[PDB]
Amino acid sequence: EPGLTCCICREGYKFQPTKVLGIYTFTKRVALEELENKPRKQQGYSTVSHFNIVHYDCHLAAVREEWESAALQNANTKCNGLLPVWGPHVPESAFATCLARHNTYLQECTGQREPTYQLNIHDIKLLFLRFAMEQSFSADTGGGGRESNIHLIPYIIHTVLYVLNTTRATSREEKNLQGFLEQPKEKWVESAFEVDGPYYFTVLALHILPPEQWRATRVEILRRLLVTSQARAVAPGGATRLTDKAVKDYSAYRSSLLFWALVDLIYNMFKKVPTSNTEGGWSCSLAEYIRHNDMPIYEAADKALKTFQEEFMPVETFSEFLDVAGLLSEITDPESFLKDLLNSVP
Ligand SMILES: [Zn+2]
Repeated sequence: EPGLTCCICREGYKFQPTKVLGIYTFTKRVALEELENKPRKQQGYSTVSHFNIVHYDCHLAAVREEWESAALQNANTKCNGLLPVWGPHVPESAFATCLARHNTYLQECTGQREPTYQLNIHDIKLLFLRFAMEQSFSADTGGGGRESNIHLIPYIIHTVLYVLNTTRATSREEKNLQGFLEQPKEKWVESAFEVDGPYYFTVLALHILPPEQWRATRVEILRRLLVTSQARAVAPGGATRLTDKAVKDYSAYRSSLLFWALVDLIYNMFKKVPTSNTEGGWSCSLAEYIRHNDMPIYEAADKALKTFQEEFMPVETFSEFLDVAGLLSEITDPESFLKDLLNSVP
């Protein structure tokens, strides 16, 4: 079996083309936005994974839901969910059933009302932020790292895309995203402390903008992340104006730039993905690509993590970031770009 295989029965799509495969996950309730300027922060959830894979049928048979039992097939690391993937010959009714099962798993471990695609987008955002903040992937589960969790990312994306496409919500979110991009500069500092802020809308863009539109938008996203980092560094308690517009130590911007880098690297994984199909645009064509390309995606994710770890993480200055990011032909002088951008904010 060249592709994803169930660790219980050792079979995948070659011998079981219609059996749903799933990824063991561990999810916990967290604040959506730690910088939210409110004593009661809006709650969501953050998922991690060791990227251990089982059939939904095989897991449910061994249960005879009991996650103490499942941990033994999960390399002795904690799990409380089973994120389904949608194989090319798996019937949609079987996938949808297992996705409903996973949403029940998510409710039971997060005290959530209902897992929405918006909360799943925040989940991806929080996962990206764990890469970018160099926070532990294994402290709660006992095992897992950047390697296992980079491989989870395409499959959480697919669950967002599946719901976006089945409920016909993409065009609405395209308008929401354009609304964010059209916010005047007098709004940027406030957006830095909102739940649905630049980090959220960047992850939303990955789900609905094709690679060329990301190319035409990524520098403006970079501006939004740089201003967001400035406001959060100088006024962690919240602000509406940028009182301190002076360039700070690179630590002020480091995590936001790693966040940008990870998004850019995932777009690079999907660089040649068809941009429309019979059913819709990017949100549809990317979902179809993910269903059919487990192994090419596995290869591209390892390469993306290699670039992230070997090139972006050692970056120490904004000029070095632009070099590694391949942005120097679009941003001539890093020093002037950052200084002028921050001074431009009210
Ligand atoms: Zn199996």
